[PDB]
Amino acid sequence: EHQAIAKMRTMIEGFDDISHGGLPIGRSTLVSGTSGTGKTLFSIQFLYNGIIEFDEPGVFVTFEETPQDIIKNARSFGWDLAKLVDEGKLFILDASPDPEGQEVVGGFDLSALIERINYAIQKYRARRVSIDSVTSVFQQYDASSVVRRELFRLVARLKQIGATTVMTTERIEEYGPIARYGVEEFVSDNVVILRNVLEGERRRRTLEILKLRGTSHMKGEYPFTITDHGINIFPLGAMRLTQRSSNVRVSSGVVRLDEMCGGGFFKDSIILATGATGTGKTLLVSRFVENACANKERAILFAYEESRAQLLRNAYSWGMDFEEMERQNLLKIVCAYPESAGLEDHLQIIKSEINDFKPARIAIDSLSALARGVSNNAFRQFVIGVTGYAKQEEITGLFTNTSDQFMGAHSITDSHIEEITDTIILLQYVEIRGEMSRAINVFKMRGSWHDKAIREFMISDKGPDIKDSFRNFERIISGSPTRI
Amino acid sequence: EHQAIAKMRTMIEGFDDISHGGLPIGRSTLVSGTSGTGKTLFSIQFLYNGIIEFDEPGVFVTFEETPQDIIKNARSFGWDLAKLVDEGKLFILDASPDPEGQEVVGGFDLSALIERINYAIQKYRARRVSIDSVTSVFQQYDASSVVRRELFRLVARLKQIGATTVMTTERIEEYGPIARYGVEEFVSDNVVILRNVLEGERRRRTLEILKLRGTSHMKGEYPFTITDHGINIFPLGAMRLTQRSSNVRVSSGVVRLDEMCGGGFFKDSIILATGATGTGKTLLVSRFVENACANKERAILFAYEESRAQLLRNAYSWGMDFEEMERQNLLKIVCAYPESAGLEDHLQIIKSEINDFKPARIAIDSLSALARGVSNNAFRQFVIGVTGYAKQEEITGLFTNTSDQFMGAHSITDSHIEEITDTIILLQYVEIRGEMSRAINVFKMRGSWHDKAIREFMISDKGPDIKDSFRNFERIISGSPTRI
Amino acid sequence: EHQAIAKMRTMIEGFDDISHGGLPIGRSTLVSGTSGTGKTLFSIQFLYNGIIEFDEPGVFVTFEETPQDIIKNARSFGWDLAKLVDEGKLFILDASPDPEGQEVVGGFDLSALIERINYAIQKYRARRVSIDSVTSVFQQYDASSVVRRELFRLVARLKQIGATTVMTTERIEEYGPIARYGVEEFVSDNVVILRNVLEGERRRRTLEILKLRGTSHMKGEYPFTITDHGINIFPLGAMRLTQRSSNVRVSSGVVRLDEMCGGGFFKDSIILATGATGTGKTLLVSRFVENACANKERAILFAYEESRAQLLRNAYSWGMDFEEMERQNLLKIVCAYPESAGLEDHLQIIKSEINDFKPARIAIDSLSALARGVSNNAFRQFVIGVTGYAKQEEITGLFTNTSDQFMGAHSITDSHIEEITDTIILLQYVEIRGEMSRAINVFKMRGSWHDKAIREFMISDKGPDIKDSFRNFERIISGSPTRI
Ligand SMILES: Nc1ncnc2c1ncn2[C@@H]1O[C@H](COP(=O)(O)OP(=O)(O)OP(=O)(O)O)[C@@H](O)[C@H]1O
Ligand SMILES: Nc1ncnc2c1ncn2[C@@H]1O[C@H](COP(=O)(O)OP(=O)(O)OP(=O)(O)O)[C@@H](O)[C@H]1O
Ligand SMILES: Nc1ncnc2c1ncn2[C@@H]1O[C@H](COP(=O)(O)OP(=O)(O)OP(=O)(O)O)[C@@H](O)[C@H]1O
Ligand SMILES: Nc1ncnc2c1ncn2[C@@H]1O[C@H](COP(=O)(O)OP(=O)(O)OP(=O)(O)O)[C@@H](O)[C@H]1O
Ligand SMILES: Nc1ncnc2c1ncn2[C@@H]1O[C@H](COP(=O)(O)OP(=O)(O)OP(=O)(O)O)[C@@H](O)[C@H]1O
Ligand SMILES: Nc1ncnc2c1ncn2[C@@H]1O[C@H](COP(=O)(O)OP(=O)(O)OP(=O)(O)O)[C@@H](O)[C@H]1O
Ligand SMILES: [Mg+2]
Ligand SMILES: [Mg+2]
Ligand SMILES: [Mg+2]
Ligand SMILES: [Mg+2]
Ligand SMILES: [Mg+2]
Ligand SMILES: [Mg+2]
Repeated sequence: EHQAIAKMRTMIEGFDDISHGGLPIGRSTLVSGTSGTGKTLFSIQFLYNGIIEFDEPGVFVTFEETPQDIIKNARSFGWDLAKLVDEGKLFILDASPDPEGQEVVGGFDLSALIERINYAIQKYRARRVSIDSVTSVFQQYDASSVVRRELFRLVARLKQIGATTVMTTERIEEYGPIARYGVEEFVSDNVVILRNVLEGERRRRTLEILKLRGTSHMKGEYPFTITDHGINIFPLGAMRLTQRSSNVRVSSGVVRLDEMCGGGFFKDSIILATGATGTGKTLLVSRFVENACANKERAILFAYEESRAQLLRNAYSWGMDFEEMERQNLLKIVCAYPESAGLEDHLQIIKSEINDFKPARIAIDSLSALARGVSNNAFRQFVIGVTGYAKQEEITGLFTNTSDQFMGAHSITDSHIEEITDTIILLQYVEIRGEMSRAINVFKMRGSWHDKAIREFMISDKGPDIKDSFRNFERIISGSPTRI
Repeated sequence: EHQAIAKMRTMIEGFDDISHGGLPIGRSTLVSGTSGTGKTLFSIQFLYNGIIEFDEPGVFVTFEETPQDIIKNARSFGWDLAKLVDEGKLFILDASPDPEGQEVVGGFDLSALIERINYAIQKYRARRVSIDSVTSVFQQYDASSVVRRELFRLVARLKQIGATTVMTTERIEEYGPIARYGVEEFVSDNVVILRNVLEGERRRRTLEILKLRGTSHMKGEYPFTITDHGINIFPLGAMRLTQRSSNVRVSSGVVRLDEMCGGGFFKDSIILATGATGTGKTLLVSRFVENACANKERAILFAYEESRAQLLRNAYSWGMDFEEMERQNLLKIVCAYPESAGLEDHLQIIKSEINDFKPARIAIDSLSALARGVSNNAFRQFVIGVTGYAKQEEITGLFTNTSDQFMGAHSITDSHIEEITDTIILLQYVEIRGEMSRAINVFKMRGSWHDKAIREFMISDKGPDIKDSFRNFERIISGSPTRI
Repeated sequence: EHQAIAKMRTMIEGFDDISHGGLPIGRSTLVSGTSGTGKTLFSIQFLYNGIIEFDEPGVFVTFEETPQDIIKNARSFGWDLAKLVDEGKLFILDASPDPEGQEVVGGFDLSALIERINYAIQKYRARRVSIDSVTSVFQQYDASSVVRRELFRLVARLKQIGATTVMTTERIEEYGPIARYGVEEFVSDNVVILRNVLEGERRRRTLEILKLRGTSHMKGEYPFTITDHGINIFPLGAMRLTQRSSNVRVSSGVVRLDEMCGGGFFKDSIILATGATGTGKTLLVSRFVENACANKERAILFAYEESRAQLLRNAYSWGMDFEEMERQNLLKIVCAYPESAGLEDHLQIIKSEINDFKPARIAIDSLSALARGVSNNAFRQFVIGVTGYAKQEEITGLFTNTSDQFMGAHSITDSHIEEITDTIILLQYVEIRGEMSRAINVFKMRGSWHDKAIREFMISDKGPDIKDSFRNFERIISGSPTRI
């Protein structure tokens, strides 16, 4: 209701939305995690993005890594730090110990380490101080309830100087105490916790802001992924899209399905195709993708069960010839497996492919095939992220979800994601005269009349040939027609 | 049965109902919690609300935060503390250690700290002493079973002075021991525990009063929220409402549904609409909201599965034109997501919107969409709180709950919240001649005759056109009619 | 098989049945618990009830609380201890330490504490010694396996003097070791453990006697409640009732239901009404309660999902006018919530209301509404307690249990409490011609013929008008009749 504290931007994607603007100006920030979770990378990215964008110099204090190894590690990410060192914009301070030395004094070097930082700030005019692996000096020969005074005097001095500070501390566990001694949380005004929790022989990185004194933030754990461009925090917000399309509709690919949907799906929506296995869902996906060749539009395909060669053979058995659209740069196939990578990296891969190719239609084959190992909440998060990222860029997406109970059941989606989609097409098996025929049904719509009827369809050598109706039977969806 | 001890009001909303009047007068109170849970904010709010309301001065003792940082943090909440310091109403005593000093004596400073506090009490005529972060002096260089005497002499001399005291202690765990040494619970006469427990990658703040010597309170854990106005504890009590409305009823929006319900729902009730997905629940919500434009009444809409445009386009496809009601200040759309914030914060958001807009009808779309990740007890608490806040302010509320098992099932609500609502409307699918039609049914009412029949309806380009009946069929609810 | 040891009564209500007569005479008793569970209150009540009833003087030993604070705390319960101190019947000895003193000797003061107790016993002729917070002297500066000798010499000396002793020890956990050092259990001949275990954000107090050397007791945990009159333990025993009523019956309220049950329920029984929601259970409860106005009898009503004014509005919509019975002191309404207090306290509230009002009929609306959060064993204990306490005072009780599966189901009660009740009335939904009609059925009886038939009824503007039968249908209970 009144004025708030000032805070400066770290320019990391996703993090500036979690903390409502960035780290506070003047205070410190504790970034604590297990080994191999991204504590050092956070500090280096926080320095580099501030140097490049706002021309704000910063220093980097080291305690167990030599500067040239840090530059060598950072070179693989793309950014060059030696050039910025030569330009006088970045200064890696070296406090790593000589392997040959003396140990006559335990930890009474902080009073000189402060001055070693302070003069360097006064010659480089730095703004972002970033002490890394600070838990190697104040705890080298000290026990508990002694490091409290050292951390207090350090944070108080960096507040007296008036620069943004980021610290780094190690952990022993994943869900236990936040730091090694359980006392560093009550000193730093900002606590950020990185986790690398392992469940079901799969790793998953998460970020959490525990406490921000004086301001507000997001409470809970938010996943991230260490890609080739650094930390990529995935946010949760879809207030950007303020547009809809009641105007001209894109074609489905089957003229009968367009007639049954009223003239096209929509320009942007989420189409869900469901049913049992062997019913014809991949045919619907292939007809949805191949239609982009008619209007010279770009559409790509995600495969999670098949593999390229088999997809081309099945397409040529239907008369599709995907090599022509592949050669015309109107088609791309990813052809990955659900267990090759974790579920969180699949969203980043899809986002990267969508950004690079810039397509108009996305078809994710077998959305339930990558929903087996993971729990319900992670799959719901993945589905919500995919649907939001497709909806905010006016892309017509079609998904596919096979069911376990093959003959007449209920609960159309076992993962309960039918409420996010816009259109639902119901495929099923209909036992007619002991020959196991199949039928189609437009279950629901979000803006047109959608032809409330049940249509028998077959699979010919060209495509889906939809027949008239089941008008002289009873209880069709239960897999047991009784003619009357 | 006899006279009780006196107690004074902290003027924090929610807390004065839990403790039956406030903290006791003369004794102390221990507020222990994990880092980042609201221990300091409780003390500052307890001082400020007592200064503003009853003109009672108070002191604030600090041990690890400088006074100007505390004033800067408190400025973001709206209240100014520097002005009250200049007015002589508040005194922040400073006992934080100088970073450059001496450590010849561990913690033998309480005999001077009592005099330092008492001299300020005698010069400011304070009533509310509030020692914060007390677990940094008596335990700075002391082991277990030694801090017992220090806390005992602290509480004894603060009771000899005779003022209300609030203490602050840290924790290491969430469900383990109450304090850091497991001994401070047996000294303080009042123990309040703050928790920040994490489950399902979501945080949830709770408050609990463990023991009040001499009086009664509420036993258990009660949730709270740190909003922009401080700690806002949600209580549990609905004895305020002593009014009912057997008189004039508000219209539903559909004249056929009003005829089927007997002339309107009621002035105040809880309407529940249920069924499977794609059945027409959002149409019922839209017709319930749009009817407020006829009588120049204010009504708002909560959306948890759509987003503005998706709602405006669907409304214009039915002939509603929500932009006119938005411009005439008779409609507001929230358009949030269930996973954006936790379930605990949604109740506060709804309460704030209801208080600010002052509407007459509330429509919460998809009450089951925010009941997925959370457990049953939390969702029941949320539903009970929403219904109580709607009922105590004579507001006609309509909710929406989709079911998982889409065809013929039982157990109308999977979360078993059917005993809180007042009206239940049953929407379902009816497989007729293999065209999959839909039907309506007023399942129950709480004061009218409500037309016990099953009516087929369709969705036209204007609204719901309800047809006559299913009089020549059988077992309609089971999703498989057999005509006779 | 032979003579047993003598034991004297503590006159605590509930405790004298668990321990088969009270604490043994001459020995000691250890009462150990967590902070805030009722250890001190047990000692004070044990002294007070022995002073008032048998005129037996007793002493109270303090180690961390001053006597005037103890008197101030005990004054809130109703009893005054200052007058008893002035009468020379009670002596609170003060051994609390001066905040200003010396610590040259750790804990070698027990040899003087023995004489200080012994002189007081010889000056007041006391019988009940009660040492409170004894775990502050022998463990103040002592380690493990050292307090064994101190506790041994203390218990041996109090046995040599020959007086009943009650001790108090603290805990750290809830289900771990019994005492702080795990050694005090093997010294005291009697061990009583108090627990304050927390589950589902709800507290629940239990009492357990671990060991009584030489005699017998009850094994397990027994719940208790700290009310305004002290500790009030609920026991488990129903050997008091030796009466039954095959004679004159009380009316149900509906003359058709009395004819269908054979002329009235009984003078004392347990009536259960079940079915789905919206079926007419509250109407049956209201007709059962309102009938007491005809014979000038007193009956009360418990509501757990209504709101007083709503009950009056629904009653006036049926033609009942509860305000006349409220003004004539023949009606009382509680109007509470199931989540306002725990299930443990609801039995105490019902017992207090029954004792104060002295009614003839009890009607607890929605017995399943307060059976959601709790487990099955706690709800079974609550039902058994309510039914036993209603049966032992010849009170005709009627209950209400809604089912989750609304359509044709089985297992009439999901909590399996159908075997406790005496009569069961089956309410259900019967789909007739697609209009969803309702029907009644007296499922079982315990002493009359009860008219084995299924009767359709409706709800008119006056009351339940029961129609003839379903004699031309089949499979009525399964919710889908087929006429033949
Ligand atoms: N080019 C890269 N692409 C993808 N992941 C990378 C790349 N370079 C490094 N990583 C990953 O980043 C992590 C390295 O993090 P970083 O070295 O910055 O800190 P840390 O290992 O968590 O800290 P500490 O040095 O204290 O153990 C590892 O998980 C590593 O696999
Ligand atoms: N040339 C063909 N002639 C006849 N039927 C064919 C031909 N090619 C494929 N089919 C039919 O296609 C079906 C195989 O399933 P399809 O590849 O269409 O995928 P889907 O069932 O939609 O899903 P998924 O691939 O995930 O199982 C079978 O019913 C098979 O008979
Ligand atoms: N304006 C605000 N709006 C919302 N939440 C806020 C605001 N200001 C602070 N908070 C929250 O309040 C908490 C800060 O609590 P406070 O600093 O009073 O004590 P604490 O952090 O629990 O104690 P300690 O300093 O001992 O760790 C954090 O969770 C922070 O996110
Ligand atoms: N212009 C239209 N013409 C015909 N039918 C329409 C039109 N707009 C919407 N519908 C129908 O509305 C239904 C979509 O559901 P609706 O938006 O009414 O919400 P709901 O089923 O009550 O709930 P939810 O949005 O949670 O799924 C479909 O049956 C669809 O055919
Ligand atoms: N008048 C009262 N009505 C209801 N409950 C009360 C009343 N007075 C006290 N209590 C409750 O009784 C308990 C106090 O117990 P008591 O002070 O006798 O011992 P204790 O707190 O368990 O022991 P210790 O002081 O060693 O921690 C608390 O739970 C308090 O809420
Ligand atoms: N004035 C009235 N006219 C017609 N029917 C009424 C009237 N008042 C109530 N009803 C009927 O009463 C039923 C509502 O349930 P009722 O209040 O009788 O409680 P219940 O079903 O026994 O249980 P509960 O209240 O626990 O759900 C509906 O069937 C409704 O039609
Ligand atoms: Mg590192
Ligand atoms: Mg496939
Ligand atoms: Mg604090
Ligand atoms: Mg909807
Ligand atoms: Mg006590
Ligand atoms: Mg009822």
